Amino acid sequence: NLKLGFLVKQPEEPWFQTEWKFADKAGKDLGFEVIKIAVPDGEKTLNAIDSLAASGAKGFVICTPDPKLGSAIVAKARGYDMKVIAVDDQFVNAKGKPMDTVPLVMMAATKIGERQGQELYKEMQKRGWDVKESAVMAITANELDTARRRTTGSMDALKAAGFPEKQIYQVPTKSNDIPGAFDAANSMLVQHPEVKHWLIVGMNDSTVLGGVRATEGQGFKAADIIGIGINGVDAVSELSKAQATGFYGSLLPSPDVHGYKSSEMLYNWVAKDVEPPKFTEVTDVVLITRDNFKEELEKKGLGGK
Ligand SMILES: O[C@@H]1[C@@H](O)[C@@H](O)CO[C@H]1O
Repeated sequence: NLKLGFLVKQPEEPWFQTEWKFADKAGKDLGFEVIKIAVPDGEKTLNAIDSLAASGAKGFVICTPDPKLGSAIVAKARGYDMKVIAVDDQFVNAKGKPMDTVPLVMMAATKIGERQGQELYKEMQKRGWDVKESAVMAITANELDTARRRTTGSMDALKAAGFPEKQIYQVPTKSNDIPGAFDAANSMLVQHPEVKHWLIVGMNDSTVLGGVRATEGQGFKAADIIGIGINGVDAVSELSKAQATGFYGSLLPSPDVHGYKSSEMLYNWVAKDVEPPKFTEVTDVVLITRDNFKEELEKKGLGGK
């Protein structure tokens, strides 16, 4: 009967696959169908709205490939009498200011990046690294606010704990994936032969994974690297390997809550003109490592090694 879309920029990430799964659960519970579409670029984004219109959908949840497409997405949706909810990446206008009137569901990005920095520091302490030969590699995607809030929160936490500001090195990545992060990390590694141990800061698991893979290629053993990702579900293949690596763990937020809650809220809005809150910040987070990832995922209903 009722058709609602769930559009995501990166279907290759377990993070979005999970949102899709829980959106389906919400459809089952409330009685609506979820049209799952990948929107990796702006063109596909706009064409997908047209497809949704053709299928008769009344609204959609979207994680845009580009926050700057916000105006256009809103324009096309108003044109088809569709309600829109943003999940994870906030829409911004042309000047980069947030489109506050579009309901948003997202993680507490600043708080989670601060936790990442706290946990990096703690593990560094446990390994007893001499600060003098250690450094932080921050792989940033500053044009994406949610990404920026995580890496800045993480760097601020490290500086608050006493990590030397001058030994915090930032390098921008061209893509939010392993290859982009790899490339960025490699260029930074060869510039710092004096560093014997590295803390890798990145907004999500893929970003940290690319950083870790680059350190391996420059001869660092796992004991000299500490990378803590963000997303959790995206690090299960790494945490499942026989051997420990420089990727120590990941902060697991709630993609399950994001998929179900944004879908539910869309539904209520469409079916009963029940207006969603403008901002829903989910604060859940748990650190998953090789030692507790299975238990923790099972514990969250994301069952499977
Ligand atoms: O791209 C990231 C995704 O990996 C997840 O962390 C949610 O926020 C998005 O910006």
